[PDB]
Amino acid sequence: MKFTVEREHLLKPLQQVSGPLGGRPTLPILGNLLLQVADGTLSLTGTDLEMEMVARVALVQPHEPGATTVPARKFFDICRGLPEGAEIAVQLEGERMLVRSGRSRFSLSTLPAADFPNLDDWQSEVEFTLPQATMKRLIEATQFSMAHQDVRYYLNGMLFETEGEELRTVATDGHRLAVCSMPIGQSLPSHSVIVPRKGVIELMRMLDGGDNPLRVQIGSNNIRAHVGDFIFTSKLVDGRFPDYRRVLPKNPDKHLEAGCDLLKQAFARAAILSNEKFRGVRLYVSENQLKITANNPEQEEAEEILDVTYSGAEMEIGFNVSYVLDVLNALKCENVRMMLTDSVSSVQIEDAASQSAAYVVMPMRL
Amino acid sequence: MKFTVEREHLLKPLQQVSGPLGGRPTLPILGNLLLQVADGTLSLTGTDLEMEMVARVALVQPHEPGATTVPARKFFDICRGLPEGAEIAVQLEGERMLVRSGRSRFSLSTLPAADFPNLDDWQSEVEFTLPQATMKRLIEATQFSMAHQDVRYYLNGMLFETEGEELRTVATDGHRLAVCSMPIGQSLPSHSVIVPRKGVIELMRMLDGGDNPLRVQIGSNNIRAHVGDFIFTSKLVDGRFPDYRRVLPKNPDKHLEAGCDLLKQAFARAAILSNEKFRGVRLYVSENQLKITANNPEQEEAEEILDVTYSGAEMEIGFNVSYVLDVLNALKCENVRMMLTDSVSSVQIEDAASQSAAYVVMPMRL
Ligand SMILES: CCOc1cc(C[C@H]2SC(=S)N(CC(=O)O)C2=O)c(Br)c(Br)c1O
Ligand SMILES: CCOc1cc(C[C@H]2SC(=S)N(CC(=O)O)C2=O)c(Br)c(Br)c1O
Repeated sequence: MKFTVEREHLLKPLQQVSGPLGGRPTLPILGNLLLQVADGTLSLTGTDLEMEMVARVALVQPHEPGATTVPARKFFDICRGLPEGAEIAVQLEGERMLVRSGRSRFSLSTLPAADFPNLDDWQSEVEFTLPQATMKRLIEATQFSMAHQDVRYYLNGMLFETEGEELRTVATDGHRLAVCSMPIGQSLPSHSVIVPRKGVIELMRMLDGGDNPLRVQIGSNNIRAHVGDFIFTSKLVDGRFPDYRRVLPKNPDKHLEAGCDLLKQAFARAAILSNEKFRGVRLYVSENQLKITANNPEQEEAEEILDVTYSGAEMEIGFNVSYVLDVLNALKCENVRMMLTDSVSSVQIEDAASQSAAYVVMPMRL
Repeated sequence: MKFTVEREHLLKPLQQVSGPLGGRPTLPILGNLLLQVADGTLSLTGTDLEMEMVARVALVQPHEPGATTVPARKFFDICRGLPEGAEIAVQLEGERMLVRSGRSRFSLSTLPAADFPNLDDWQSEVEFTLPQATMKRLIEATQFSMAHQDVRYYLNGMLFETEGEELRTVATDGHRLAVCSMPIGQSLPSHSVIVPRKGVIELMRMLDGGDNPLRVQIGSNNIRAHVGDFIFTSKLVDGRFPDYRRVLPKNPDKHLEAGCDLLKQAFARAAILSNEKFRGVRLYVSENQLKITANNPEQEEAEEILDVTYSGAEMEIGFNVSYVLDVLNALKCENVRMMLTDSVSSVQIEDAASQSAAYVVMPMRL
């Protein structure tokens, strides 16, 4: 195996394939990157067994086929450490991989490429393409609502659902939920899968914000995403997701509208004096006015009064303020709409000018 | 106690006095800020018993004398969280302090001002003024060489020494030393004190950069720095700090000069393959050439060859590469000079064009 490539041509690829790592590398080989030269292309692969990232780099300079694996972080750091514009010559010599550039020489240990975890092939059942910007919007709109390491393991990820020509994402931890739908101009079969939390993060990281479109393939137990010369594959969570449609409040009779910035700031200040652990705050809605209060075990209290658009009956309701702030932070719009029912029902929050995303938060009793 | 002031006038002061406070210290009182209204001035004080920060704010609007203490972080967050241009009205009420602005209202818990830790009075023995920029340079030039939780408590701090018309800082952890001297245009007595690590951090944090002069007063067991309307006071560390004069090599005969960036990047790349805990690298000096090598337990190897200016005898010597990189990272000059004597003695590193600072690093066995 032999190849020579410009440092700048390796940086992005190396950065993208090092992602699968980071976790607890009980197995040494998982700390390595698989390098394969074949048909005039260098392929770099990183994996943690649950997912893998593959990057292909065209070789415009002399090369020889072969494969091996080397310590990921060390190889990446060596390449990044070389000067801008450096030509990196790599050759496999026995049980070591040599990296030479200018008057800098490195000899790295290797592990057989034949021993590198090889994720089995699978068949895609659903496929579609969409702008990177659309995937970014879908994940960013709901990611914060995923559970971390909940016993309800199927919540430690994000639902990706296809229906008609829409692609939708849903995330929930059982107490608050986020859903975002976007039409992608392609007839799709009705299908739903859950992508693991780490997979969602990796998918988001692969979007450079360029024009390169994203091609997605979903199988029975895996999902693959193609962007430019990068291919990310992840196992899917083997479980079923909650009925989010039932979560969305039937027909709320109360409607409140207010500036997103003013509302966020009011809740943020009030939160300061809320219980550090349970974070409860109370809302008092009345004719065109909202009063937010909060108190803690130290008997400290905060009160915010804001002008809002509301003409329904007066009502009081409590909420975990962190859940509310998470939603307002996710909504980068001018005005927000809160749809209420009563003090013992959840609230649905949306951008007042768009129904593309909806947030539902359970109320807190007190 | 009562006062009304523009939010803008409270921002910097609150930030400065909240610094000496950490994540809710052992004693509850230390988590509070002391507020005092007297003679048309609002004074804010924060302390951790070891050091104290006092900020004064002129009160132009109507006020009433008095004192109390309130949760530091909460009061700061409330003020910072209010909108730009907000006016903040504060008044003491029973066991609570009320903060009002617009239609935002807060009631904070209090602790008697009479219980707030009060640093004992002391007498200044050494006094001088100097530009903030000079103090910043003195600290930044040596801070990285201070010890970290060493049992030789005196090494965990920074020596501040006055001699002639110069102020000098010295820092060492017993393995490497850093010394920097700067002229301040004033005749001073020969004196030296040790400022605690935390005190050094706090001192640096109070320096913004403005032409606002820094006034320093040093006592037998205290140091005070006054900048604008901010006064910082800290206890000193009682111990015998080592003499840098006896550490600096005497007429070292082997001088090597090289570009700082090139030398730094060479050591940085070699370091990747050095022992992870011991970090040893070997230097081979010869006519206008430097070779740096590194190897680790798994026999991985790095070699860097650089052109340098050197006409001394050939020699090999080892060093902890982290110590070398720390020095090269602290210097922001174009060229560096390394001065050596033999294989079992320390190296002195300095800006080839300035003797304002000097660094000494102990050698490392093969
Ligand atoms: C009045 C009910 O209100 C809410 C209910 C849920 C989710 C629950 S209900 C339910 S049945 N299952 C199991 C399922 O669907 O498999 C759930 O997980 C959420 Br998240 C929110 Br936010 C609600 O406001
Ligand atoms: C001939 C002496 O040479 C050096 C001495 C030091 C100072 C250290 S060693 C040591 S014992 N103590 C006292 C202590 O035990 O705290 C120190 O402070 C340094 Br850093 C360097 Br680099 C030297 O080359």
